[PDB]
Amino acid sequence: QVQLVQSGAEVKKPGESLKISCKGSEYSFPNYWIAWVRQMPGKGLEWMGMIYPGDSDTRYSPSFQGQVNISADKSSRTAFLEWSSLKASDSATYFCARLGGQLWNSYYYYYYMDVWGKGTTVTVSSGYELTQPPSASGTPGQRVTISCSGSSSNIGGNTVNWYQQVPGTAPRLLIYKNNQRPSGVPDRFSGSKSGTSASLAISGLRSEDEADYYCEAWDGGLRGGVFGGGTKLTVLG
Repeated sequence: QVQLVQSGAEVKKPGESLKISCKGSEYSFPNYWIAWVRQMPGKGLEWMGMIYPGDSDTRYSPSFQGQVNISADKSSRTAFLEWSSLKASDSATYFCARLGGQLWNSYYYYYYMDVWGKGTTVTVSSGYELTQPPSASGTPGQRVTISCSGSSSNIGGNTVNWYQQVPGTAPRLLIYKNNQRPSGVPDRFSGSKSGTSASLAISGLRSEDEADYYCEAWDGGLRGGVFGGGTKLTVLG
């Protein structure tokens, strides 16, 4: 099975350099974009940038460009994220993720992150987002909708994806291209988009649905993905 293998946890002091890695296995490594995503402790997902390993084409979020370096070694099927000088504020979990669209297949290309690495935690110490409600809750069976509000440059002109993240684990693609479900995602999950807003509906909650949910869309002005702040879903009981 396809996987992205990330390097182990790091504990560093402010000022030190660090390079972390993400090795792609069981697919054609040169032919898919790989994204890096930051999650500060207790916070949401942030798009850092992405690289196309075939030619090392790198596209950064303006929030991260000049602060980190993304690179790739085709021969070892590995992508990297590197800092020359860490700050305490760099403490976070870093995920790599494959963009699952097939660029060569002749169909219009949509951005979505289909396979995620397990994350690498980095602890450094010396001793714009889409709008989502921060929480949702219901008893088992409760119909719950989670909203995502954006603007013309993202949701208005681009497709929306949804990711589910159970604490301590990697996000999982739930809905892509507004309303399409990957195999394995149950039919109680559905997505819709209208104007500059999008919605994830859970027709009736199950206990295993307790998780954080993130919407995401490409922003044409920023030339990268933008995540919503996340909705923590509690199932009451």
